[PDB]
Amino acid sequence: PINVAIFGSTGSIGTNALNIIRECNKIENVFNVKALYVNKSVNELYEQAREFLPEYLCIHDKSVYEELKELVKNIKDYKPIILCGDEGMKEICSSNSIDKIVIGIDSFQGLYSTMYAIMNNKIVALANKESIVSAGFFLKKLLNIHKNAKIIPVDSEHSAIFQCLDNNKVLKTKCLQDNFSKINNINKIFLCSSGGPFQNLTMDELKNVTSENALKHPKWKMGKKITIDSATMMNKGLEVIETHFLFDVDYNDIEVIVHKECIIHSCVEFIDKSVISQMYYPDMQIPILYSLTWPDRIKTNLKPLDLAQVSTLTFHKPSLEHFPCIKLAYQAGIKGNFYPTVLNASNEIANNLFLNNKIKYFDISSIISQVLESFNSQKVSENSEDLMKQILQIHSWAKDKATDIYNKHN
Amino acid sequence: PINVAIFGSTGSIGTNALNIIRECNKIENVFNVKALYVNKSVNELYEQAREFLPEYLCIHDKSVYEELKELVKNIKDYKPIILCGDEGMKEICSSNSIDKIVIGIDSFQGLYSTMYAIMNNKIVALANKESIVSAGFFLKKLLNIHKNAKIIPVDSEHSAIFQCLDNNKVLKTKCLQDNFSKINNINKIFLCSSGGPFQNLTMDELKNVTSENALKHPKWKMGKKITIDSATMMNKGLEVIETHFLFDVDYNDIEVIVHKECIIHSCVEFIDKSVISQMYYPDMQIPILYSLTWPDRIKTNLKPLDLAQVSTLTFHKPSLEHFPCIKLAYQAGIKGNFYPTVLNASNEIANNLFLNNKIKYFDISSIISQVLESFNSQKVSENSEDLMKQILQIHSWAKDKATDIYNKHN
Ligand SMILES: NC(=O)C1=CN([C@@H]2O[C@H](COP(=O)(O)OP(=O)(O)OC[C@H]3O[C@@H](n4cnc5c(N)ncnc54)[C@H](OP(=O)(O)O)[C@@H]3O)[C@@H](O)[C@H]2O)C=CC1
Ligand SMILES: NC(=O)C1=CN([C@@H]2O[C@H](COP(=O)(O)OP(=O)(O)OC[C@H]3O[C@@H](n4cnc5c(N)ncnc54)[C@H](OP(=O)(O)O)[C@@H]3O)[C@@H](O)[C@H]2O)C=CC1
Ligand SMILES: Cc1ccc([C@H](CCC(=O)N(C)O)P(=O)(O)O)cc1
Ligand SMILES: Cc1ccc([C@H](CCC(=O)N(C)O)P(=O)(O)O)cc1
Ligand SMILES: [Ca+2]
Ligand SMILES: [Ca+2]
Ligand SMILES: [Mg+2]
Ligand SMILES: [Mg+2]
Repeated sequence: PINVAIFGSTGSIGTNALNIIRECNKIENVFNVKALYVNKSVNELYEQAREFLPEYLCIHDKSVYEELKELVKNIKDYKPIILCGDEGMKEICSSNSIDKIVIGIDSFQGLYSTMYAIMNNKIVALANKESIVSAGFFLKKLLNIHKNAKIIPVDSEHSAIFQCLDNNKVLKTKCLQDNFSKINNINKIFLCSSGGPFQNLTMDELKNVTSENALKHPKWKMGKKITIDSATMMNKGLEVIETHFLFDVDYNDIEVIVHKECIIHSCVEFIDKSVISQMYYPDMQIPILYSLTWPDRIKTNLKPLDLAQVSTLTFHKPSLEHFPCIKLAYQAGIKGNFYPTVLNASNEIANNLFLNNKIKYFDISSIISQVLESFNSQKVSENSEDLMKQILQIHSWAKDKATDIYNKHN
Repeated sequence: PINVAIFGSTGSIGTNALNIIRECNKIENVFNVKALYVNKSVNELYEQAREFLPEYLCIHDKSVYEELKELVKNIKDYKPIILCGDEGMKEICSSNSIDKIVIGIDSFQGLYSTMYAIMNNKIVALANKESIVSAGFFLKKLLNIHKNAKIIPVDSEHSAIFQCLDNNKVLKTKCLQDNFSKINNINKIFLCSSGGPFQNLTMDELKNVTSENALKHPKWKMGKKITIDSATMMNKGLEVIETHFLFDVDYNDIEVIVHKECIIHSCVEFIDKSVISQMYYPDMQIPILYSLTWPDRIKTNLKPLDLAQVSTLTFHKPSLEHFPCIKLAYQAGIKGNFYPTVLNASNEIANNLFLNNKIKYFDISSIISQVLESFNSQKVSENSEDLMKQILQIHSWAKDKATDIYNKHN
């Protein structure tokens, strides 16, 4: 049996996680859901609680904590440990019953639980790319300290890459380690992208797109922040750095390819030039499940891929002029040091501003660019604790700086 | 230090084998070509001997044995063991300084060397699908005895599938072994096809197609026999059975897909519905190479795949009315027993008849079908000496039956 905790369970990733767990459990009793953890969504959390009956429930916010104890009372013969805040999260991460944790918390906030889960030697099914981007070499140092802890990528492209690998090679090393790509004989990564909703617009249309146009479409079924990031292709930008860190592939060996059918989720080119790819309908259940079953696979009753019915698959290069966030991400990755933290932090603010119609499309890249130009490289701390503090302060600094730049230009 | 013998060195597979070995050795001096074996192409073999200086040369047609011996004296610093016939082949198969044997010998004939290589516990990089189709159950039995013998598929769709598998599991089993697909979590196989030259033709056009049509318009440079089989899609029919035997996959779990671009060379659907595919330009060098380096990869200077330039990939289901050879293969496969041997044997005749302009395109399938319809199930010999003999008997019966069906009509 596999004991699983779901962090951010009422969000997009967490809901998908619960679905695929539920559907698989109907075939064989594979998973136990031992913990749920959300931020405010007490009601939605309670409904999941009703059905899954986890031993642990937790809400980050204290203000909604009382309400949650009361709702839960309604459920008969169920008496769960009801916790709150960072404290509850640490209690969960350190339970001896929980084996694997799904981190579906959004933004830089997700780093906090990702680190405690590693410190506690857990398998971490990590959806939250903001954490790898902003805290890559820290998480690297944390994995070397806690040798049994593992990060298994849930981000669809990174799961796709991971599936295409020989696990006998993978087991010799692990995600986020130095030399991962050499052990696995990886030569190059094709990073697939939907292209987002703005893929066909001219530069002059781009100047005037609003947040509503970015959120509009039914094909983009995720949280509001990653939706916006898909529209600017900053999401792919962030996934380029995530690839660098998860697999230790050089930036010049990562190629972004727009594939609007979203069947081929990414491809790995090996040193012999043979390329391997993972394909399925655009669905996050596959990558979630794999991270929980890896290095094995289990039966699902998901719709099989009908290749004849999909019929056509297209590939083209993205326009760097229409999507300059991409180039910014490459520049920040290549620069190294804390430039990825700076990139991610300033994006968080520039993203939110566009979402709230406070800035225009091309301002996003304008803002992120000026913050990266302002940053001064710091020597990287040797001890984990000071590196952690260093990242927090640099992330906080960049948000502050983006807020200055924004305010100076409006 | 990989010591490789090349059987069929002068044909299309054998040539591509030497090409990839040549280019790979310019990077890393891995490969020793220890032996070369051909039928009659002595000047072509002499030109190859000179380049690769093998410890053994073997010519099958003994009438040209003196010619070979006398061309070879023109080579400096060279003193090879020069052998001929079956006995020459047997000697090579038993030599300890030979680890891997590439079988690029066409037709049923290739089963002899395949069997002897297995009996000497070699790794057999097998291009000759005819031996798997005629003698699948026997090869299986044989590999169960010579436990260190391995068959690694060289056929590109099968190498593709082989590559898509997770080697952490492949190493725990081997091709042609019970439970291969259970162990590897294989749900189904998408077996890809170029579709041949006749893929757009109506039925009335198909009636009239000739061998000149099939040979000028081919999708890859190959031997005449597979070229013709590609035109009728009997090749794919054969490959459906080769898949069944190599990978222990149920017939109703193998789906033929026409992919005219031939970038995707085949796809494996795993029990979770996730699909993994192998991709490269149309080439045989990689499938060959991988058969020779598995479980490892090595560097090549092959041109890397450029998905963006490729731009479009298409798929569709083949039509069984236009390509009845496919349907006959499933039927032979599903019936089991010696039906696949009959299918292969009668195809060898019909293919050749059409090649030589004696019969029409629908006569190929029509002749094969009658011979299949005529064959009567036999009890399967439980020992290897005998099963081999039984296979030879039926094979030559089916060949003679096909020829009789032709003679009684033209
Ligand atoms: N959604 C997708 O298809 C994909 C998502 N990702 C990544 O996965 C992550 C999650 O994205 P997504 O699911 O879209 O986002 P959502 O906004 O839909 O979900 C975020 C979840 O995190 C919870 N949460 C936020 N802060 C905290 C906290 N402080 N403590 C505990 N829980 C918290 C939210 O709780 P509450 O409901 O109470 O507010 C919610 O359940 C992102 O980092 C994203 O980049 C990556 C690839 C695909
Ligand atoms: N070519 C391709 O891309 C593919 C080929 N295959 C398979 O590979 C096999 C070979 O095909 P291909 O190379 O196209 O065929 P070719 O006709 O080009 O070559 C056959 C080779 O085998 C040699 N040969 C034939 N009979 C004997 C024998 N009695 N003893 C020793 N050598 C012999 C020939 O020698 P000689 O030159 O002296 O006549 C020749 O070198 C076939 O079974 C085919 O199905 C499978 C997938 C792809
Ligand atoms: C259909 C679909 C799949 C993937 C995405 C990507 C965004 C979401 C994501 O990162 N996933 C699913 O991993 P994008 O960055 O390629 O636009 C969008 C839409
Ligand atoms: C480009 C190309 C790929 C595959 C083929 C097949 C025939 C040869 C073959 O089996 N190969 C290359 O594995 P087909 O049966 O699909 O037509 C021809 C041309
Ligand atoms: Ca593999
Ligand atoms: Ca009968
Ligand atoms: Mg993604
Ligand atoms: Mg083939």
